[PDB]
Amino acid sequence: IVGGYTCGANTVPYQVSLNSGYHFCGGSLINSQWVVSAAHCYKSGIQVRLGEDNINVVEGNEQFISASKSIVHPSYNSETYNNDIMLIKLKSAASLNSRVASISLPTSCASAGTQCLISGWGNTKSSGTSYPDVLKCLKAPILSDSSCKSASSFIITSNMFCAGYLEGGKDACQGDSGGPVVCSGKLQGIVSWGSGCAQKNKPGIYTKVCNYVSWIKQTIASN
Ligand SMILES: N=C(N)c1ccc(C[C@@H]2CCCC[C@@H](Cc3ccc(C(=N)N)cc3)C2=O)cc1
Ligand SMILES: [Ca+2]
Repeated sequence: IVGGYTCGANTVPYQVSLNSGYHFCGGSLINSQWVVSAAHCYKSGIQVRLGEDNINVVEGNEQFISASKSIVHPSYNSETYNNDIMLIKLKSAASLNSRVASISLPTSCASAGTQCLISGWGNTKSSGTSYPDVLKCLKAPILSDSSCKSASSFIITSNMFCAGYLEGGKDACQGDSGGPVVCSGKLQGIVSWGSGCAQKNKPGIYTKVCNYVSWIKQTIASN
């Protein structure tokens, strides 16, 4: 997260860190047994880390639980990032508490201008590299598709939205991948892609979760 702020320990209790010996992606807890992340975060050997703030220090509220199954969206395309979404089932149910909590799925989509909270342990620099150890947060509005497309020349689909600031300085970044965009209490986005971070006319691109709620619900019910 570039140009954000330190969230405060466990103030985003649905945020998880996916760990394969090191943090490599974010994710969102959606019930005690399931996490939602980006399909581009797919790999084997995922341990889900819940209740984290400092990912390098055991602070006392963590739960580490291995993934039993990962399900990449049936139509994920790794070239275009269309349908950039994946479910991860936990080997054992998380113990839900004030620091480990699920986030509600949308009942409808969010509209341009709605403010959202984006969070993660990704790079905090627009130039070069610095990785934080504590969770970072950013408030950012959804942008209209038309303004996003004209400003950036990005090719996006109806399954993506843009959020952030066209002037630059505030954005998600590498390492935030797979993490939450929460708007008005609902998980509307997943950190998906972009160009650089916090660059002018290059806003963040997010998977449009409202389009996938039916798939999420049916997949969880059947697995
Ligand atoms: N055409 C595409 N769909 C496309 C373009 C570039 C990339 C690679 C890169 C690098 C590889 C890791 C995935 C992803 C990480 C990322 C996340 C957020 C932001 C941001 N909000 N500024 C930037 C980058 C990315 O966009 C992937 C997909
Ligand atoms: Ca920790």
